[PDB]
Amino acid sequence: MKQLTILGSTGSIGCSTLDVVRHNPEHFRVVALVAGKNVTRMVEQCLEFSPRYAVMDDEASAKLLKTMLQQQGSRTEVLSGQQAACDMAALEDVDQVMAAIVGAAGLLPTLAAIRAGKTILLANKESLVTCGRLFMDAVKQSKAQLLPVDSEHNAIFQSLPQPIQHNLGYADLEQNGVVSILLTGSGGPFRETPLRDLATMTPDQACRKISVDSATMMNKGLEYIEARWLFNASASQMEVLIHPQSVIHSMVRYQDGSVLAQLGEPDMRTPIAHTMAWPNRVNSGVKPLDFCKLSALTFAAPDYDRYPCLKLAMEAFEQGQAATTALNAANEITVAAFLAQQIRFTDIAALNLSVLEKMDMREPQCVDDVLSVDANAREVARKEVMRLA
Amino acid sequence: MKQLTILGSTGSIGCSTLDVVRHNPEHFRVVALVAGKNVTRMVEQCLEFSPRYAVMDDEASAKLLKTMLQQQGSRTEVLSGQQAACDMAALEDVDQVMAAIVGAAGLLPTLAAIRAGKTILLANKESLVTCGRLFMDAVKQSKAQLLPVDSEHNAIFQSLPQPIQHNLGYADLEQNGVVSILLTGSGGPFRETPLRDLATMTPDQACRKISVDSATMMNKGLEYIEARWLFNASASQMEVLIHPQSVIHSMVRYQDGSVLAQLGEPDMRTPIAHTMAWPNRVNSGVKPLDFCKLSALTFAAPDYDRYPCLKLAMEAFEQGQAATTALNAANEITVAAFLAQQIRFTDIAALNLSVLEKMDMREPQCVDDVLSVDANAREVARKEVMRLA
Ligand SMILES: [Mn+2]
Ligand SMILES: [Mn+2]
Repeated sequence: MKQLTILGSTGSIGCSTLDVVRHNPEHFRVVALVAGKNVTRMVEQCLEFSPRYAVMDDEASAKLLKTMLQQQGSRTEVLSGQQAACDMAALEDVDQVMAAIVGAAGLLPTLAAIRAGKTILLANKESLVTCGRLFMDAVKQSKAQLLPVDSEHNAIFQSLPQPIQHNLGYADLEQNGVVSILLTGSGGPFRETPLRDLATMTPDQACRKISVDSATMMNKGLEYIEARWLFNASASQMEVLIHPQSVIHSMVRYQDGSVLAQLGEPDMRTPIAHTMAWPNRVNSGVKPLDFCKLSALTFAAPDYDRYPCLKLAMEAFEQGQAATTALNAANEITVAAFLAQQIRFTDIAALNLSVLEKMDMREPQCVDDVLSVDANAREVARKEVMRLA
Repeated sequence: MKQLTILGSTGSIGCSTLDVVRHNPEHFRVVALVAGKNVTRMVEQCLEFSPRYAVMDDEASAKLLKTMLQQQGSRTEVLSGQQAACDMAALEDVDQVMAAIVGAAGLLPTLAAIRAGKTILLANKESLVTCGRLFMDAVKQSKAQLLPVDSEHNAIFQSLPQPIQHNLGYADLEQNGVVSILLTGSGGPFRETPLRDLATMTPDQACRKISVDSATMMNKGLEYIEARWLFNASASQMEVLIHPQSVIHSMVRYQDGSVLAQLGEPDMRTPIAHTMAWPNRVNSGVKPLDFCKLSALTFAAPDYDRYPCLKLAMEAFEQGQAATTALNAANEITVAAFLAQQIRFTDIAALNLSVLEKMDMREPQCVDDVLSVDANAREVARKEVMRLA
């Protein structure tokens, strides 16, 4: 009987996790739920799974949740604040922790789950994109089990040998027969748009932030960053492949020539159910892949002239966690700028390149150093967007 | 330092296994070589890998090999006969055994390796196609590690969970989260020939015996049989899929929706090296799969009106090892008949159905009962071919 804490339960990934707890009530039990300010959705979840705790961002949303829960007569105890979230991640009798809180908001709660040697269902990029160095040593020390929930990394994790699966981050690839890790991605919506035509792309031609990040492949680039930390891979042990149909979620290359892959439906309940049930399985409620109703599967090399954000993220990794924390930062600014129509689609990659260029800095050293480089690059971007409007 | 005995060393699978030992002389050592009557190739191998023993079919071939090896001054001790082979498979200090002898000739030497609790790199169909029940029980008792070497089964083995990998044949699929096993096959050369047109197919239109079994998919059917025994799967836990490109060698479906597959080049040195290095890896010398230079990947259900030998084999499994031993038997006769031009391509399927129909019998119970059913069906088939010429 696995007992868990879900960080960011009202979100997309949260509801899917609860849908897995819902279908396998025999193996899992929610002990604590942590959400943002969505009091409304939280009441429903607290009333169905009835955790011991519920945490909200502020006391305004907390007092209101206490009230609405009070009505329904729910024993669930309401708290709030980031510290309440960190306490929930470190709860004594809690086994797994869905680190689904995204942004800088999720760094300390995830980190506290880690330091407490919990089984971490890593469901956020900020963790390894900004504090990769810091987070991976924290895991080594507490021997906490990281299990990536994101489609691609989960795929790569299922396709890796068991000794690498139990010592995640601190396992040698080459030593275990792994030649490299094949990180795959759709290539985005403008995969086939002639280069000289990308400048004239609009927010409607890319239907939000995740959709633009897919079109520029900043998303893949950010996943190159995490994969490296997560799988202790070098730049030569990484491959980025364009697989438009996305049935294969990612693969792993071996010494003897074999290539192991994970395939399935886009449904997130699969990778989530995998990490939750690990080293076993449960039903997520996801549809069996119907290999008859599929599009032909194709692959191709990524053209860096078409995806500069990918090359930038790869070079940025080499430059240090200071550079990758700024890449993530500048990109949220620029993507949003392009989305509001202040800059051309092609300016996202070009302004990201600028922010990184027009910015010297020193490697972080704690969640705070990272938070500072973020707000710093956000400022160099917020200002660079203006030099264009 | 793994030490092995290769049964059928001069054959195709034998040379590749020796090529794997040749590139990884640090992990492997040949202790004994067993070949048919190809004295010529054996001398070369005995001279390169200098085993402690070399065995040949007859004394004629053996006295000749003692002479030629005598010339080159090889300390390799030459023996002969089947008993010698069984003794080579059971050698005390031998760790792995490449059961590469095919036909009835390889049933006892493989069985001897098993009874001795050795790690068996299974490289022959007869083993599980005829004596599935007997062999798997022998494994249970001896606790011998079966490692399939054939492309498809190896693929399915690499895609199964570790607890099923270490208890091969006596593991519960469903208990470990396995929904089913996806056995894939090209679909053969006449995959696209309109049905009413298959009767007029010629031996030159299917370029030998393996090529015809591919065209009729009696090969895939035979692989359905072995798979069931090898992975302890029920018919509902089996799926046969036409994958024309054959990059994916086979897959395994899981409870959460995940599908794990093994891809690579058609080279046999890959599965051979996987089983040899297991649970680790080694270089086989095989080319890394170039996902850029591939053909789009497609899949489809098999049409039983197009491949009756597949349905027959699936039905024959239900009918007992007496029926599968007869199917394998009768098909060697019909394929060869078709190959000599005594019958039409479509007659292989029909005469295989007949031999099985016009033949009642009782389940085997030892290697001999099987040899008997084999010889019995060969006679019902050898005679059925005549009723057409
Ligand atoms: Mn992803
Ligand atoms: Mn095969």
